[PDB]
Amino acid sequence: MWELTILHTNDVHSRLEQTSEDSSKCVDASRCMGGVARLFTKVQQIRRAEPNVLLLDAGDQYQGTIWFTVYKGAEVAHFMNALRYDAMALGNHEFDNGVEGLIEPLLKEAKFPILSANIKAKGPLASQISGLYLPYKVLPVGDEVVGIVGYTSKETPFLSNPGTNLVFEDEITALQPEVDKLKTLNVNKIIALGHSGFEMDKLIAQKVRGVDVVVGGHSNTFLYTGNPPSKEVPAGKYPFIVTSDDGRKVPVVQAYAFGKYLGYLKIEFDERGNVISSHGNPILLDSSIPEDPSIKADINKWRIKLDDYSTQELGKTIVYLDGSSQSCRFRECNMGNLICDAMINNNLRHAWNHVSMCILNGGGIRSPIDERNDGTITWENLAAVLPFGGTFDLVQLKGSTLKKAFEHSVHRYGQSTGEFLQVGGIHVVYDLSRKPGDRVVKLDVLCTKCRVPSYDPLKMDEVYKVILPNFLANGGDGFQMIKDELLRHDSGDQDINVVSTYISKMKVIYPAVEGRIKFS
Amino acid sequence: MWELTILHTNDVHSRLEQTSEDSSKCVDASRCMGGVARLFTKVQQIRRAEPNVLLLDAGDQYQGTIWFTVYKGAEVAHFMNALRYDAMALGNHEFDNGVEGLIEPLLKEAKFPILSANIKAKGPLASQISGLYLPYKVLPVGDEVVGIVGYTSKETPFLSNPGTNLVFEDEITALQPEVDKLKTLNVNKIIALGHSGFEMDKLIAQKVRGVDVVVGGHSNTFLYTGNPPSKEVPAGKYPFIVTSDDGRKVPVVQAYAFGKYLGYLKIEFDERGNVISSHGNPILLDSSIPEDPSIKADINKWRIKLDDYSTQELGKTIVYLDGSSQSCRFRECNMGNLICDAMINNNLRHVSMCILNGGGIRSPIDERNDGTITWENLAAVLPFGGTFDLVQLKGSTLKKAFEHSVHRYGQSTGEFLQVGGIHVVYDLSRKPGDRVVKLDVLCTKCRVPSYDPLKMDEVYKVILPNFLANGGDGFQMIKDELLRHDSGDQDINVVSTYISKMKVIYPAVEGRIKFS
Ligand SMILES: O=P(O)(O)COC[C@H]1O[C@@H](n2ncc3c(NC4CCCC4)nc(Cl)nc32)[C@H](O)[C@@H]1O
Ligand SMILES: O=P(O)(O)COC[C@H]1O[C@@H](n2ncc3c(NC4CCCC4)nc(Cl)nc32)[C@H](O)[C@@H]1O
Ligand SMILES: [Ca+2]
Ligand SMILES: [Ca+2]
Ligand SMILES: [Zn+2]
Ligand SMILES: [Zn+2]
Ligand SMILES: [Zn+2]
Ligand SMILES: [Zn+2]
Repeated sequence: MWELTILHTNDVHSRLEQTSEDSSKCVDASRCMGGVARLFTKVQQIRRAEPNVLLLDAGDQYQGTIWFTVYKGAEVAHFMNALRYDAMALGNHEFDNGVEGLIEPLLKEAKFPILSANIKAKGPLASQISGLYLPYKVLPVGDEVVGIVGYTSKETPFLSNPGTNLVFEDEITALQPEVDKLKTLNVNKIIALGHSGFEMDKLIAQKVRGVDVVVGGHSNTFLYTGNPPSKEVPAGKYPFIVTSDDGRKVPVVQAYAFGKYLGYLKIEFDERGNVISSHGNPILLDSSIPEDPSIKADINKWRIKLDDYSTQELGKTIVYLDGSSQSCRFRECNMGNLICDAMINNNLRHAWNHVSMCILNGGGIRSPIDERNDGTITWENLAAVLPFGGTFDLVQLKGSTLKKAFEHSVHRYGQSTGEFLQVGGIHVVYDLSRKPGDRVVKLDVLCTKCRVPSYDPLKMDEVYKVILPNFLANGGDGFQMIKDELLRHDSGDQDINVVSTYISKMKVIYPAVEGRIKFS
Repeated sequence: MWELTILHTNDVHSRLEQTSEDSSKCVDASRCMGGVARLFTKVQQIRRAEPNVLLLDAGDQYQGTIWFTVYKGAEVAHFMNALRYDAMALGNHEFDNGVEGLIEPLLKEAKFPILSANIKAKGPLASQISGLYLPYKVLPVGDEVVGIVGYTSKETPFLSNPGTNLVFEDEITALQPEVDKLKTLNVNKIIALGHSGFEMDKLIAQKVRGVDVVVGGHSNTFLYTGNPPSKEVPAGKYPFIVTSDDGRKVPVVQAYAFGKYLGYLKIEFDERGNVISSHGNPILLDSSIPEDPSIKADINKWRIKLDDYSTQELGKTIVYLDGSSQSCRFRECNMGNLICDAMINNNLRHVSMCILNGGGIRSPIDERNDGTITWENLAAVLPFGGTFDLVQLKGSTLKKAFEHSVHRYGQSTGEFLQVGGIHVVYDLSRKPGDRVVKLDVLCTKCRVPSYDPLKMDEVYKVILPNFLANGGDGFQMIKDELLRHDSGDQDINVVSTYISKMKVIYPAVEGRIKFS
C-alpha cells in the first residue's frame, strides 16, 4: 500500500484575502473565512502530518475581485508560488485577458506546472507558448511518481477570450492518448485535474481508461460526507464514486469555490497504482484556522495598491443583495432585478428608443453584497458583483428569438449553468416537467407602443427592444439565436458604471424577489 | 303643455379654465374643452332659443386645482354669478374648508340660492347661517313657478370637514316633508337637485313622492342616449328613467364632471305639473364652442395670481400617468403605483406596504408636454392637503380593509385601494366580504424581501393617507383595530420629493392588483 493526500482548490476567483461566509468582502473579521494566508496554515498542518501530499488547483484563479482588476494575474502567480502548489489546470477565466494576459502574468512566473491536454496552439501563438503550459506532468512523490493530466472546458471560446490560435479539443478525446502515453512510461497512478464542471468530470472518470482520481472545478460543486460545516448543501458524497466502463471505482472531487474550503482526499494505492480506498472531506477554512502571519503581512503589502481606490460609498442597501449562484442561476434573485432596473433606467434616461425589457445571464452575477456593514456599497463591493468589464448593450429582437432565448435559459436547468436569465420588464413562467425547448408556459412583456405600460403576451412576429450585457448580444452562453437573429445591436455604457450611477441616484436601495420569474 | 329646459353641471372641481379632454391642465389649446368662458357661450345660445330655462349646479364646485388652493371658493362665487346660475345644491367638498370656508367665500357672495334640505344647523352656527343656504327655492319661470329641493350626501361628515354643529339627515327622510310643503303651496313642478351619487339619486326618484326630475352629482355619472361624443362610456341612457313607487316615470340626470359637458334636458309638463316627456343629452363643451371673450378676459385677470406659482419642473414623465377615476377606482392604475412608491421611498429613506384610496387620486398627468410635471400638475392629483401616515395593523384588519376595497365594486366609489408592496387578487363572483382570493405582502423580517401570504395573526407596518388612518372612506376597521398610528409628511411634498429624486419617471400597471 502507498498513501497519497490530495489537497485541492478550484474556482478561487481572486479571493486572496479572507472573505465573509458568502465570499463577499470581509467586514466582521472574527467570522471571516478563506484567503491565501489561512490556506497556507492548513496546507502546512497537513504537510507536517502526511508523508505524500499534492496541492492542486483545478483552475479559475483569475477574475473575481479588485485583486485581479489591479494585479491581472501577477497576484495569482506570486501567492500560488508562496503556497507551493504542485500543479494547476487552466480554467476558462485564465483566458479573460487573452493569451498575452495568461502568458506574461502567470505562465512565465509560476514555479509549478500549468496543465491542459485538450488545448492545442496553432501557428504564430504555438512557438511563443512552447512548454509554457503542458498536457501532463509526472511528479515525484516520495519514492513514487504521480501523473497529472490536465483539461479545460470545450466552451472556453464561448466563455472567454482565448483567441483564434487556440483549438479547444473534446476532453475525453484529448485525454485518453495522454493517459495511454503515461501508462507506457510506467506511471501507474493517474490524476485528471481539470476545469469543465462536475458532469464532464463524472464522464472523464467513466470513459477515460486508467484515470484513478478526477479533481475538478467550474460547476462550484460542493461534495460532503456527513453533516456539512456551513451554508452549502452538498450535491453528493465526498468523494463522488463513479463506476467506470472498464469496471473500476473512480473517485471524483471538487471543493466548492472562492477558497472557502480546502479539498482533502486520502487515497490508498496498491503496488500497481490502483485505488484500494479513498476517504476525506473539504476542510472549512474558518476562524479556528489562523491566517499565516508571513503570508498575511505580504497580502497587506500587496493591499496598499488596492486601497488607492476611493472608499467613497456609492449608496446604501437596507436588504441583502443576493448575488449568489445558487439563487441567480436557479430562480429570480434581487441582485439580478437591481442590475436590470439599473440597465433600463440608464437607457430610459436618455430616450421608439423606449426600452422596457432587460435580460441578464445569472452566471454573470459574481457576488452578493451584505447590508449589515451600515448598508454601505463601495466600488470594491460592486467590482466583485460585476468584474468582467462589459457593457449593457441595446438589441432589437423578434418575439420568436426571445422565446428561443427563454427556452435556452432553462434547456439544461439544474446543473448551475450560467445561462439562466435575470429579467426586467418581463414576467416569465416555466414548467420544468416539460421537455427542453418547450418549458416557457407564460412570457408577458411590458408594452412600448402604449401610453400606459402594461404586461401583454409576447408576440412571435413582433419586434422588441431588449437591454442585455454585450456577452449575450455577441451570442455568448450558447445564446446563438441572439447574435444570429438580432435585427439591430448598439453598444451601451460600461456595466459597473451603469449600476454605480443608479445606486448613487437612488441613495437607499431595497430590491425584492417580486414574481418576474415563476415555476409551475 | 309647458316646456322647461334644465341646463346642469355637477362636480366641476375648480376646472375654471378649459382643460385637456381627461380634464388635466390644458396644453394644446386647440383640443381643449370646458371652462367657465366656454360654458357661458353654450348657456347663452340655449337661453336665446328656449323660453323657459334653469341653469343648475349639483355641487362640488370646490376643491380640484390651484384655482381653489388660491381663491378658496371666491372664484366659484364670482364665475357662477357671471354665468347667472339659478340654484346650486351643496356638495360634500363645499365643506372641505369647514363652515367658515363655505359661509364667507361662497354663501355670502352668491347671487343665486344655495340649497340643502337634509342639513340642519344647531346652536352657535344656526343663528349665523340663517338663510345663507335654504332647504328649497320656488323659482319664477315665465308665467310658472318651479320648486327646487336640495340634498347633500349623508357621508359628508366622513368625506369632509362640516363640523359638529351640522346634522346630516338621511336624504329621503328630509326631502319628503319639504316636497309635501311645496305641494300645499301649490308648486306642481318639483326638481330634486343634489349631491349624493347616482344610486341615491335613483332612490330619491323612486321613494320621494312628488319629485319630477332628479339632477345629481358626486358619482361623476355619464349618461348618454345614442353614440357618445368623447372617451366617456355611458353608465345608462340620458335621461335615466326610474319607475317610482307611486307609479310615475321619473327622469334622473347627471353631466359627468369637471365642466367637460353641459347637461341638457327638455321636459314637457302638463297643466298639473306631471312630466309628459323628457329628452336631451349632455353637450360636449369642445373647441367648436368659442370661449366667451368677456369671461375669458376676466379668467386671465384672475390667472395672474396663480401664475405667480413658479412653473419650475419637478421632473419628467415618459408615460401617461393614469390618475382618472375610471381606472384608479376600478383597477390597478400607474398613478397609484407612483404615489405608493413615493410613500414607501419617503419612509424607507422597515415599511414595505402601502394602501391608497383610488378616490383620493384626483387627476391624470399628460406626458406629451415634453413630459414636464410642475407643482400645478401635482396639485390637481393631490389637492386635499393630507399626510402619508405610518400605521401598524393585524393581517385580519388588512384582510378586512381589502374586503371593504371591493365590498360595493362597480359604483365608482373611492374606497378601491391602490397598493405598494402588496399583491392582491379578487374574485368579484364571490359575495361581498369574501372577494379577496390572494393577498401576498412583502416581508420585513427577512434579509431578502419576497411576497408571502398575509397571515391573519401577524403584524404589518402600512403607509397610508391620514384620511384612511382616521377611518375615512368606511375603513372603520383601520381606526378601530390599528395598533399604532404615526403622522407622516405632507402628501404633495412626498410625491414632488420623489419625482425630483427620480428626474424621469415611468410607472407601469404591473400586476399588484388582479381579478380572478
Ligand atoms: O465562472 P465559471 O467559469 O467558473 C462558471 O460560470 C460560468 C458562467 O459565468 C458567466 N460568464 N462567463 C463569462 C462571462 C462574461 N464574459 C467576459 C468576456 C470573456 C470573459 C469575461 N461576461 C459575463 Cl456577463 N458573464 C460571463 C456565464 O453565465 C457562464 O455560463
Ligand atoms: O369627490 P366626490 O365627493 O365628488 C366623489 O369621490 C369621493 C371620494 O374621494 C375621496 N376623498 N374624499 C375626501 C377625501 C379626503 N379628505 C380630505 C379631508 C376632508 C376633505 C378632503 N382625502 C382623500 Cl385622500 N380622499 C378623499 C374618497 O376616496 C371618496 O370616496
Ligand atoms: Ca492507476
Ligand atoms: Ca310634479
Ligand atoms: Zn469559476
Ligand atoms: Zn470556469
Ligand atoms: Zn365631486
Ligand atoms: Zn362629492
